[PDB]
Amino acid sequence: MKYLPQQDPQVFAAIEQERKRQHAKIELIASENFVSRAVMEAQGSVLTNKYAQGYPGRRYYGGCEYVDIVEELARERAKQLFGAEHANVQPHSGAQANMAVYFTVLEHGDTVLGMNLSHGGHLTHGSPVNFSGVQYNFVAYGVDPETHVIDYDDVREKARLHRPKLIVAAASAYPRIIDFAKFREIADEVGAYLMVDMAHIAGLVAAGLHPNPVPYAHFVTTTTHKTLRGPRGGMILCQEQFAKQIDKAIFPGIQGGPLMHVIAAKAVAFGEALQDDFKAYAKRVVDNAKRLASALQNEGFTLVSGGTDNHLLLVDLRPQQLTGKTAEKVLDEVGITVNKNTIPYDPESPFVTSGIRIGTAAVTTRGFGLEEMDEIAAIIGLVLKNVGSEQALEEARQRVAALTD
Amino acid sequence: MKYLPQQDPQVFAAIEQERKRQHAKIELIASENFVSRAVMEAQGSVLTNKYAQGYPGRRYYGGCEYVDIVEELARERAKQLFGAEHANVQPHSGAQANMAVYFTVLEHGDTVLGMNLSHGGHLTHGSPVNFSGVQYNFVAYGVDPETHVIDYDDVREKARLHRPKLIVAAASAYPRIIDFAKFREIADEVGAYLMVDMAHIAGLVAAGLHPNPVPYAHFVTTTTHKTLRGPRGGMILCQEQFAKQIDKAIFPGIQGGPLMHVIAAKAVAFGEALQDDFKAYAKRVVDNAKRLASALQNEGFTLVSGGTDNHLLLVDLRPQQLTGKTAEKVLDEVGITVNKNTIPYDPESPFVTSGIRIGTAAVTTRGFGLEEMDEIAAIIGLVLKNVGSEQALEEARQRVAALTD
Repeated sequence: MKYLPQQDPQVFAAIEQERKRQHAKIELIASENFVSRAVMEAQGSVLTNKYAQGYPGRRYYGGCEYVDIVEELARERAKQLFGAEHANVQPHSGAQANMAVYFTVLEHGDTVLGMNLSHGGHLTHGSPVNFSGVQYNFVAYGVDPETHVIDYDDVREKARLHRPKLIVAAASAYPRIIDFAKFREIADEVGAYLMVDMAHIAGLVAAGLHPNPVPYAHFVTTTTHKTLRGPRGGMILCQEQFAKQIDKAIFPGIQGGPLMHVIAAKAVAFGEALQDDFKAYAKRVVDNAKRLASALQNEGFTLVSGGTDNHLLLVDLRPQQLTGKTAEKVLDEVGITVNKNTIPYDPESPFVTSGIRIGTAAVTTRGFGLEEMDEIAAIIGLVLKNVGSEQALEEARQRVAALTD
Repeated sequence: MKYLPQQDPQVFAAIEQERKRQHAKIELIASENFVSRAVMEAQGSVLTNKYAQGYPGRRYYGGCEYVDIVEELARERAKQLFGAEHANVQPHSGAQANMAVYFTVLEHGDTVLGMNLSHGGHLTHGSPVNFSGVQYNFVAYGVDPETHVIDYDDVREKARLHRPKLIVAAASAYPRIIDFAKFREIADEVGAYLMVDMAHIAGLVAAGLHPNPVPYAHFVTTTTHKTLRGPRGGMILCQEQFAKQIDKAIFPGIQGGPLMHVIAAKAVAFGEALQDDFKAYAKRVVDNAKRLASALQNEGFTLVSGGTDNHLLLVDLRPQQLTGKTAEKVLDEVGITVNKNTIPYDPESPFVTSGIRIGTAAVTTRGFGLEEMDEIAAIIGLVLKNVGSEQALEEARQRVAALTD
């Protein structure tokens, strides 16, 4: 940076602290990643100056010829990536992408069936303190109490009982592959739309490492950050038959001016995801997660579902008589960033929890491989088995520093 | 830029086109501005990498110590700027800032009273194709047919008839000062909350050039772009008694993760607005708008309300037998960017209109003064009085180029 250090010392010092923090810590938050310098440059561009309400070639302001090229680049690259008939790259966030789909097909008070929030469903999939649970009548399907895999018979029974207008599949804390074909079969039986929120797994889908929901779902929503490794924002994919209605939901329905600089950053991230090396990256993400799961099991930890098919894993800490909250706090002390996370059938509140959620996308981006996975598992074992030993925590601190340099 | 040109030639070329466009054109879109290099640097920072759901010191992810400093800088600088008891700097946009206020105090189907959209009210103030008009029962107050000033007796009568839970004041195309004391007096008479959407006038309020709605309104919403000259985003100000509820509406109510890099950019823009030279800038904005209004009247144009108290003016093109659509198109041909805009009691549809909206914030930022105002008015006169003369349009084109260099 050149101008910020002089203009705003206070903001610059805090940003610099954050930059140094990102390098020093082992980032295991499953939704986090590190974007390229190209992505950041696009977000730091003059495109923030441009009002471009509407859509490419159908804008409500003149002078949009060049931001149109940008938005179309993002939409066409998204369509290449996922095989979608239509893309909307304007959602400000995952929240707004979901909001717009609901706005498209639901009336106030309609019934929606989503994944149980305590079993891995997202806040925007019916939390009673979120617009989703306030605006619509959400019902939940669950995972098997033993396997922690989505119980597809439960999805079906809930769908047949409650007759939802819309079924939502996908999750913020589900470590196994989701069967979209089965979700669509159930949707079809009850005459519901199917929405897939692939936010967490979108980069894996792009790399052919998770089945693609696009052929099975009426609407696919996603964040552009997470495994897709793009800027913070949302996106909607859908078949051509819903394109006009989806675009109208985003604008003039729920948003106004899009963030054209962020959309530029989306296009860049999509360009990166189209490359062969992104495919290799995403495979390393999944390989690393499997290795980390296996290594944690070697340390004596129990994992929700017994492992992972994707980028993320959930440690069930009940055997260690630890809460997620305690584990999160002590790992923070040694420079490992995780989050407490409810496990299926958690006896604890969501503010305490019996689990921690871990993902490999961010460490993989930094170049961590299988050997680093073994060491991270070993450090987690050292810490969680010795929560009262400051000597053990200091050894952990040094081993973390050795990994990040 | 260093990395984008190599990584993504297609995106870079389009951004470069847009950068050159911004320099070459005379930008008179009333909602547009040019942010500083410091603001853009903050938006192009590593802060995009950080999930920070929740609030400073009350986050749902570890490692937020430094983004907390950033968010608090933004909130405290906002409170200094506007004298507000509480600020929420997380809204993704003006749309979301408004959405969250509605979510805070309204139930589905509640009555809201806002400014007539055709008289200057915004889309999010009750458009039947926007979430506002779909979710709530919007009624409208109007401006006087002669003066084009808000008819405060009409605000009162509509409020007493319809008994709204909430009254909205402020506009996207109102060229006069709004009387917030009178809005609050009417709100009080009927037991309604008062929301002021100061998006357009926020920089003028910050500079003491427009009366401050904060002392009169329960909630004040704004965009951070426009006259405030910040990054694209939203903000909510309110008294301490609504702080907890407003924060809960933004999250977990209507959003998820905030854009921490944009919030950094907000802090920077607020730092700039606190400086003496921003006050001088904002006065030049208003001076330039008054000069431009006067110069346009000298050219024979009729202005809605007979002039302006702020950054913006509306040309009533009926005397010239031109639509806003025709005027917008022909001005585009010579490199002047305006938008068609409905005028009060417009006989034309909002897709055609009888007006153009013009603001001085962007040209003022580029250093345009009173002499430049006279010349812009002279060029507009030359073009609009000679719509069928390619020779006149070419002379206009050359005079525009002379202004931008």
